Amino acid sequence: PQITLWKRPLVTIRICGQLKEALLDTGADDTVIEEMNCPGKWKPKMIGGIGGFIKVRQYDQIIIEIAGHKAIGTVLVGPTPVNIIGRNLLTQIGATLNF
Amino acid sequence: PQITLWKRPLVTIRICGQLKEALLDTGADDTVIEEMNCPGKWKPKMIGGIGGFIKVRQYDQIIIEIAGHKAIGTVLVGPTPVNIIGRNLLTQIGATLNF
Ligand SMILES: CC(C)CN(C[C@@H](O)[C@H](Cc1ccccc1)NC(=O)O[C@H]1CO[C@H]2OCC[C@H]21)S(=O)(=O)c1ccc(N)cc1
Repeated sequence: PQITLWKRPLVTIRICGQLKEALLDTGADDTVIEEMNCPGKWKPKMIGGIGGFIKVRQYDQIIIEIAGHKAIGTVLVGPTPVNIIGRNLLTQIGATLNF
Repeated sequence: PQITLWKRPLVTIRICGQLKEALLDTGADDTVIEEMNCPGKWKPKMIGGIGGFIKVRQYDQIIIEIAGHKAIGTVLVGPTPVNIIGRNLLTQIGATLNF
């Protein structure tokens, strides 16, 4: 599909058996998902943005379906205000920026 | 161009006569540029991102060239980690996400 940018580019995702809305985010290196009590091994990470850093849990090889497109990779879980699909999974679903 | 997302979507911008590097950021509502001298009046605003809120100077109707494409609109100037071109200007240069 083609997504214009008049509004936030939000899509439905499925992760850890849950449906969520998430932002397709070309400005995020990594994918960050709002706090959820998920299983699996993880490593502590800190990620920085506008305002400073938040502490997150890094899970590897997490399967996510993004707008019907399957992806598998690193998902960071923590107190983000919005669910963010970053470049690590955008590349896997064939997403480009065009102008 | 069509821009794939294996690398950060960094482009050269010209703002207030100065060349800068900026990130094309579909997850940003607003364009936020690092502290710099900008001519004219501005108003104090705050904006929030992943780590909390910062104070910025809002400059309106700023002419900015983005990867060779002209925009004129709002630029927030403040202590952002990265120069970000947000949707308020991505829409002006005809940028869409595609997959
Ligand atoms: C600042 C960017 C270089 C990086 N970020 C992605 C960015 O797209 C966030 C994504 C975002 C969006 C909303 C809330 C938090 C983070 N947007 C953002 O800070 O935009 C601000 C400027 O315009 C406003 O519109 C939305 C918030 C404001 S980030 O959220 O901090 C970020 C940093 C690291 C990773 N792995 C993932 C995301």
